Amino acid sequence: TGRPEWIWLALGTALMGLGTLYFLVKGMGVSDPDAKKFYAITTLVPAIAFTMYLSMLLGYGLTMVPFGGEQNPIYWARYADWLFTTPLLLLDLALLVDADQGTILALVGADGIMIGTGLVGALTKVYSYRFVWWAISTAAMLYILYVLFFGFTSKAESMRPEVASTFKVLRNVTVVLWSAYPVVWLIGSEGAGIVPLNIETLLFMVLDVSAKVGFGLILLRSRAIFGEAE
Ligand SMILES: CCCCCCCC/C=C\CCCCCCCC(=O)OC[C@H](O)CO
Repeated sequence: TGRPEWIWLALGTALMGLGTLYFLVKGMGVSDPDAKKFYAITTLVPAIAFTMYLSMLLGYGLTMVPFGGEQNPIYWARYADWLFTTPLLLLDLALLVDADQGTILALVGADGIMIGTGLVGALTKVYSYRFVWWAISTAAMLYILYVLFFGFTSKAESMRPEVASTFKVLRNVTVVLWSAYPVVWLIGSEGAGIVPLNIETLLFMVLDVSAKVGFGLILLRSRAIFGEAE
């Protein structure tokens, strides 16, 4: 409670934990193999985020990085979370549209580059270089968003209508929410430092819960997750 952002870390921990438990109960008894994949991916996402939020709440996922002549508090646990949860969210989208394996690898690999370069930027001690890493990570994000809109055209013709509808909604949610992350980083404690860490932490909490639990609720309530069966 010594760090003002503790309240948002505590709320994030609670919301990710509750979301995990809700998806775990909702997925009980699901037998359809396709739906099992979506429940597994989508429950694993807030479960991982729960552990990383808790690690930030308890102080383990925080480190001090010297730059700008200050000791800057950097929550590195965010990147350990996103390293696994962001490819999993992309996998949800890719499986919906029955993406080619090559497209899945392009997405997951670009996503690993996005998170890894974000982590390097977050830990870099030379201030100006932090924004070089931010730019590379943003380029990887833009590549991901490009694929989400322009890499699935060969699947549109054979796509079930409920699949197309649910994918379109989830893709829109993804572009809007994922785009905000580089802005928050750029203006917050990692970047230019014009928004204080407590407000940056609130912003990431709202984004994370929306991108994980909100996304998850939209997906797991849809009939698109079930194979077409009589
Ligand atoms: C000037 C420096 C230029 C280099 C900057 C690179 C650093 C990372 C930036 C963006 C990630 C690019 C992601 C690379 C993944 C591309 C995979 C691919 O090409 O997939 C095509 C295939 O058809 C499947 O759809």
